[PDB]
Amino acid sequence: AFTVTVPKDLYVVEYGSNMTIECKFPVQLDLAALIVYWEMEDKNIIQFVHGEEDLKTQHSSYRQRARLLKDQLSLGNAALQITDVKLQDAGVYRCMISYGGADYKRITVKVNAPYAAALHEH
Amino acid sequence: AFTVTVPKDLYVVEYGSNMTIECKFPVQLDLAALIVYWEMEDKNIIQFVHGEEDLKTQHSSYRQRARLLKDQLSLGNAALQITDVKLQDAGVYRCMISYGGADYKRITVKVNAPYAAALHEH
Repeated sequence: AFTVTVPKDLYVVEYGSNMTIECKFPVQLDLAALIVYWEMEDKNIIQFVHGEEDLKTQHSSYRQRARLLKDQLSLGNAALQITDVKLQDAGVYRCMISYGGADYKRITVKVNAPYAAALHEH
Repeated sequence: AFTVTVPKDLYVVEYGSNMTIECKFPVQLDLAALIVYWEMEDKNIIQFVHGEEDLKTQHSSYRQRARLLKDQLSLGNAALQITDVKLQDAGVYRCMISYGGADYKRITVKVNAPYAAALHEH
């Protein structure tokens, strides 16, 4: 059965940093058979369908900050890079991968920030 | 955990008939959070992403014959209707559903046909 794995399911990062969170899936890669869908608490981050990124329902809090590392896909690695991490990025992410089957995993992200930074986003 | 279920995982149909095969997923439905991806033995049938059907990598053997019944989605039912069933439609279908998680199921389809009909497609 198709299984998605997460070697690391807890990330603790500082606000303003860049972070790359990863889900592994078994793989030469056939982009025509692949869907990668990253989401966090009902906010869509990445929809990648047959080699094309669809931003149509990406949540505005992630606009211009979220990237799927496409070169990693050929390694069986769905790697989501978030730049300039916000307080609002803390939470549980789900990677939903379809590739001859479908599975998902949950990744917890914590963001540390001083009071003034958390107040910026309050 | 998000689970996709198949009440019926074996369909036996006659060539030239219409058949509707179904996968259930737990659900008001948020089309913005949903992906339905139907495939059969490396042939893409349906990709339905945030309420829009993407035919870009649909396999040519299913062109004009495959429909996702959208009204069933609000019931937690991914229903794939194949019209004018061909011999080539026999095989194992996978429904890969992403909706706050992701899961899949396998459905076996057998197609009965007389010799002349199988010869048409040989």
